[PDB]
Amino acid sequence: KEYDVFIIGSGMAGMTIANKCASKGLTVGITDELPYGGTCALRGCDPKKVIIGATEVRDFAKRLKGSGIDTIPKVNWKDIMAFKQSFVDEMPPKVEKGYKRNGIDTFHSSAKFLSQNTLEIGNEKIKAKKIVIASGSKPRVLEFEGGHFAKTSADFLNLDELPKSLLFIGGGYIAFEFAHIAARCGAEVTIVHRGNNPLENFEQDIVKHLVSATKKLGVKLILNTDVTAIEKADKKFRVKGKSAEKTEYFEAEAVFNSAGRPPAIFDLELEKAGISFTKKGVSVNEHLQNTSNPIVYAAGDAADSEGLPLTPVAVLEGHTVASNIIKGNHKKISYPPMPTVVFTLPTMASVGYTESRARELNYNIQVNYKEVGDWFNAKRLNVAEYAFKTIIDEETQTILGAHLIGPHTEETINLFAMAIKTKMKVNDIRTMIFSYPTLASDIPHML
Amino acid sequence: KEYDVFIIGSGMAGMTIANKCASKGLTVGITDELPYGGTCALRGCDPKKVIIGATEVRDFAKRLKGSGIDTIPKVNWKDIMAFKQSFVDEMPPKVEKGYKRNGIDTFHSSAKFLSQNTLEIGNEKIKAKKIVIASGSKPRVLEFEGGHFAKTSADFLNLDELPKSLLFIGGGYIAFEFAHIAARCGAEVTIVHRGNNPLENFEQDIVKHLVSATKKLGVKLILNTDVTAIEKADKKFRVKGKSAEKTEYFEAEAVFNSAGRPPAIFDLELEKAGISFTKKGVSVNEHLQNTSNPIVYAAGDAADSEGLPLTPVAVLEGHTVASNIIKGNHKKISYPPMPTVVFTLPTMASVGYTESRARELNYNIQVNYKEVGDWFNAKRLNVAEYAFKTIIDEETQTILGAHLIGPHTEETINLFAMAIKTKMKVNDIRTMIFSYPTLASDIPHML
Ligand SMILES: Cc1cc2nc3c(=O)[nH]c(=O)nc-3n(C[C@H](O)[C@H](O)[C@H](O)COP(=O)(O)OP(=O)(O)OC[C@H]3O[C@@H](n4cnc5c(N)ncnc54)[C@H](O)[C@@H]3O)c2cc1C
Ligand SMILES: Cc1cc2nc3c(=O)[nH]c(=O)nc-3n(C[C@H](O)[C@H](O)[C@H](O)COP(=O)(O)OP(=O)(O)OC[C@H]3O[C@@H](n4cnc5c(N)ncnc54)[C@H](O)[C@@H]3O)c2cc1C
Ligand SMILES: NC(=O)C1=CN([C@@H]2O[C@H](COP(=O)(O)OP(=O)(O)OC[C@H]3O[C@@H](n4cnc5c(N)ncnc54)[C@H](OP(=O)(O)O)[C@@H]3O)[C@@H](O)[C@H]2O)C=CC1
Ligand SMILES: NC(=O)C1=CN([C@@H]2O[C@H](COP(=O)(O)OP(=O)(O)OC[C@H]3O[C@@H](n4cnc5c(N)ncnc54)[C@H](OP(=O)(O)O)[C@@H]3O)[C@@H](O)[C@H]2O)C=CC1
Repeated sequence: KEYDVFIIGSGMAGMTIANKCASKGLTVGITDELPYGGTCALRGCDPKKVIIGATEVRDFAKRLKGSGIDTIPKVNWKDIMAFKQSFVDEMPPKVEKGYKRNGIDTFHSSAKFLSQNTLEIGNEKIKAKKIVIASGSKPRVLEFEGGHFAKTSADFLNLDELPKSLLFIGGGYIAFEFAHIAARCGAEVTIVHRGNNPLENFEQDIVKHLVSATKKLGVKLILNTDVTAIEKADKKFRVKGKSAEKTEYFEAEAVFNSAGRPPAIFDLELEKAGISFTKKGVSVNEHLQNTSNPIVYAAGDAADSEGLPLTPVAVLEGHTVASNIIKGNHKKISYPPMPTVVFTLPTMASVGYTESRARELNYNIQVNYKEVGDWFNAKRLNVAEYAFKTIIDEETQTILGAHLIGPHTEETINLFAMAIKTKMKVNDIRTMIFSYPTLASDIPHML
Repeated sequence: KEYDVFIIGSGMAGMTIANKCASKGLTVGITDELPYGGTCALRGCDPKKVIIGATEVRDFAKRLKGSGIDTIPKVNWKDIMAFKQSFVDEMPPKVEKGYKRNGIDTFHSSAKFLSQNTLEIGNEKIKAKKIVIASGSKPRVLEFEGGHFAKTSADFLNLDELPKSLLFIGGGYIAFEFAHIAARCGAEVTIVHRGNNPLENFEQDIVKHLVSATKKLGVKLILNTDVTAIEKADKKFRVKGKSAEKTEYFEAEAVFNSAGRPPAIFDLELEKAGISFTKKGVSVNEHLQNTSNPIVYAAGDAADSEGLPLTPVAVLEGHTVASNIIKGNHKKISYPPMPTVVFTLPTMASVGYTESRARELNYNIQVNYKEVGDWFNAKRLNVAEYAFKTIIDEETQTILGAHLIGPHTEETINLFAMAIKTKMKVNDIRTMIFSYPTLASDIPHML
C-alpha cells in the first residue's frame, strides 16, 4: 500500500493533519495503537476537567459556608467517573466515523519504521510519499526499583474507587491538579518533588499561594526529596525518599507517576529511517520537517519544537505540517502567546515571559506584583488566594507576560494573550471598558 | 463658601472626579443625599453579585445532580443578606475617609440650584467656579393608581425574608436577574412586560434561550400586558394587567418596580441655573459640558450621553469631566466597546452592534448564529442553553458585535471587546492560542 500521507497517532496533531490533507484530495492513512482521539480527549484535559467540575461544587459551597450555604456536598466518585466515562467512550466512534466519511484509511496497531519511507503497521508493510509523527508523549518509564508499581495519569482518570491515601512522584501540573481532585473527594495525598521549588517553570511569587492553598487542603508537599524505590506491602505501598539530610519512607494505598512525559518516539526505530531526534522529540526545522529524512514531519508533544506540550499547540503545529505536505515547504511555524493553566482550585495561569526570562532578553521592564485577597472579586467568592504579576516592556508600553492565581484565571489569562499578540498599549488597556462585576474588570488594576 | 469644583452625588462618577480634581490642587466639595458610594456599590451591581454567588452554588449542584453531586443546597436568605450587608456597610466609611484624607469638603443633603453658579445644600447656600451633576438615576415614579406600592430594586436587595410570591413590573435587566435570584431561593415569581419582546435591546435570537432558561426555572413571563394599577388585599397585592385581548389580575405578597430608571435630575431646579436637559438626563457636548450653562458638566446615568448607564461608563465619563474642569475644555469623550451583561444563570452578554443596527449603518456583514448546547463546554457543566451570534465587517474582516448566552459569558464578552477595539482580523483570532479547556477556547469557533 502506497499513500501521499501516512500519519502516526490520531490525537489532536494527527487528526488535524488527516482531516485537512484528506480535504485537499491527498490519499491519507493513519494508525493509533490506542482508541482514536489522543491523550487530551481520552486520558487528559477533557476527562480531568469533567471531574474537576464536581469538585468546583464542593469548594464553592465550602467557601460560602454560613454566608448563605448550610451544606457542603461529598463528591460521589462512581457517578462522576461514570459521567467522565461517557465523554471518553463517545469520542473514538465520532473520529473514526469522520475518517470513513473523509476517505481516510484507518489502522489500529503500534508503528515501527522498516526504512526511509516504509512502516510495519501491526503485521503489515506500508509506504508513503510524506510521513508525519504525531504520537504525542507518554508517562516516564521509572527506571529504579519498584518503578513499575507507579500508576499513570491515565490509571488515575479510570479508578472505580478513590483510594484512602495517594502519593504523586514529581511536583508539576499533574501532581497538583490530581492532588486537588483527590483531596476534595476525601483522600489523604502526598506530593514528593526532587526540586527545591514545585511547578518550577511558573513564577514562584505566584506558585507559593497555590502551595499555601494546597496545604490548607490537607495535602502533604515534600521538597528536595528524590524517589528512588517502591515496595508493595500488605494492601499498601512503601516509597523511599532520598535527601541530603536523610532517607525517609512513605506509606499509601496507591502511588502515581507525575514525573514528566517524554515524547512517544523511543520505540519507533527512527534510526532505521535516518530520522534525527533528541530526548525532547523528533528534530524539526521552521517547516516542522525532520533535519536528515526530508520526507518526515512532526507535530505536538512528539516534536522537539519551540512550542509548549498543550492541546492548542498540537493543532497549530498540525496546520503548518498539513499545509507544507499539501503545497510543499512554503509555510514557517509561527507561535503566538501560549497561555498555560494549572487546573487546581484556585486555578493558576501564565502567558509570555517570567521576570527572570524577561531580564535574560535585556528588556527594560516594569513589574507589578501584588497579593489582592482583599479585592471585592476574591472577597465575595471567599477565595483566600488572589495574586498577580505583570511584566511591561518599559520602552513600548506593551505587555511581555502575566502570571495569575485566583478566580476565573484560566479565562482571564486569554485577555493577556490577546493583549500581547495585538501589542496593545498599557493605557489603551487601562481606558478600555469591561463588563462589571467580573474578574476581567481587575485587569486595568494589574496595569 | 466658594469652591473650584462642587460635585452632586458620590457614586462612581462623582467619586472619580472628586479624587482626581482634589489630586491636582483644586478645592473640592461634594454632597450625596444618601450614604457615599453610589448605586452600584450600595444598591446595585455589588450587593446583587454577592447574592447571585449563593445561587451559583445551588444551580451548579442542581446541574450535576446524580453525575457526582447527591445534594442541592437550599439558600439561607438571612445568611447571604447578612453577608451582602457587610460589603454594603463597609463602603461609605472607606469613601469618606478617602475624602477627609484628600482634602475634600463633604456634605450629606439633597441639592437644588438657586442660580447659575449657586446651590442650596440642606439649609446652606454654596457657590463654585465649575459644577458637576453625577446624581445617577432612580426608580421610575409609577404615576398610575397603586404606583407607590411598587417596592424598588434597592428594597429587593434589603429584604429580611424572601416573600412566598413576587411580581416584577417591566421585563429588562433587573426583572430577569432578580427573578432568577428569587426563584432559585424558593419563591414563585412573575414578570409583566408591556412589549412583545423582553430585554428589547438584546439580540432576540439570544434572548429566547434565556426566556427558555427562565421558564424552566418556574418563573411566569407575561408579554403584551401594561401594568395600570395595584391594590393591597389582606397580606397580599392584586395587580391590573391590560392587553388588547383582556384585563387580567395577578396576586403576589410583594410587587417590584423594574420599569426603567430615569436620570435623578427632575428635583434639581435646573431651570433656575439655565441648564439644558431632556428626559434622558443633562444635555452635554463632546467635552461633557452642558449646552446653555458653560460652568456645568455631567457624567454617568444623570448624563444624556452616547454611553450606556453602567458602572465602568460613569468612571470613563468622570475622567473627561475631571480633566476638562482641571485644564479647561481640551479632551473630547471617546467610547470604546461597552460590553453589557444580564447576570441571570446562565448569564447573557453583548458588545458592539446587533444585526439590525449593523445593517442600519450599511455595513456588508457576515452573521454566525448557532445554538451549541451540544459543545463539550456546555455538556460537562450540564448548562442546556449555549448559543452565540457574531457580526463580522465583511470588508475589513474585523468584528462589529457579539452576543452570547452560556457559561462564563460575562467574562468571555471582554475578549470580543478587546477584539473590536484592537481591530483584530478574524483570522488572527482563529489562529491565536487559548488556554484549554476553557470557554474562551470556543471563540475561534464563533469566527
Ligand atoms: C493528564 C494530562 C492532562 C493534560 N491537560 C492538558 C490541559 O488541560 N490543557 C492542555 O492544553 N494540554 C493538556 N495536556 C497535554 C495534551 O494532552 C497534549 O499536549 C496533546 O494531547 C498533544 O497532542 P498530540 O496529538 O501531539 O498527542 P496525543 O493527543 O497524545 O496524540 C498522540 C497519539 O499517538 C498515539 N501513539 C503513541 N505512540 C504510538 C505508537 N507507537 N504507535 C501508534 N500510535 C501511537 C497515542 O495513543 C495517541 O492517541 C495534558 C496531558 C495529560 C497527560
Ligand atoms: C439594581 C441595579 C443593578 C445594576 N447592575 C449593574 C451591573 O451589574 N453592572 C453595571 O455596569 N452597572 C449596573 N447598574 C448601573 C450602575 O449602578 C450605574 O450605571 C452607576 O451607578 C452610575 O454611576 P453614577 O455615579 O452616574 O450614579 P450613582 O452611582 O447612582 O451615583 C449617584 C449618586 O447621586 C446621589 N443622588 C441622587 N440624587 C441626588 C440629589 N438630588 N442630591 C444629592 N445626591 C443625589 C445618589 O444617592 C447616588 O449616591 C445597576 C443599577 C441598578 C439599579
Ligand atoms: N493544565 C495543563 O496545561 C496541563 C498540562 N499537562 C502536560 O503534562 C505534562 C506535565 O507532566 P507532569 O507529570 O506534571 O511533570 P512536569 O514535567 O510538569 O514536572 C514533574 C517533576 O517531577 C520531578 N521528578 C522527576 N523524577 C522525580 C523523582 N524520582 N522524585 C521526585 N520528583 C521527581 C521532576 O524534577 P526535574 O524537572 O528536576 O527532573 C519534574 O520537575 C506536560 O506535557 C504538560 O503540558 C499536565 C497536566 C495539566
Ligand atoms: N447587568 C447590568 O448591566 C445591569 C444594569 N442595570 C441598569 O439598570 C437599568 C435597567 O432598568 P430595568 O428596571 O431593568 O428597566 P429596562 O429599561 O431595562 O426595561 C424595563 C421595561 O419595562 C417596561 N415597562 C414600563 N412600564 C411598564 C408597565 N407598566 N408594565 C409593564 N412593563 C412596563 C418598559 O417598556 P418600554 O421600554 O416599552 O417603555 C421597559 O422595556 C439601566 O440603567 C441598566 O444599565 C440593571 C441591572 C443589571
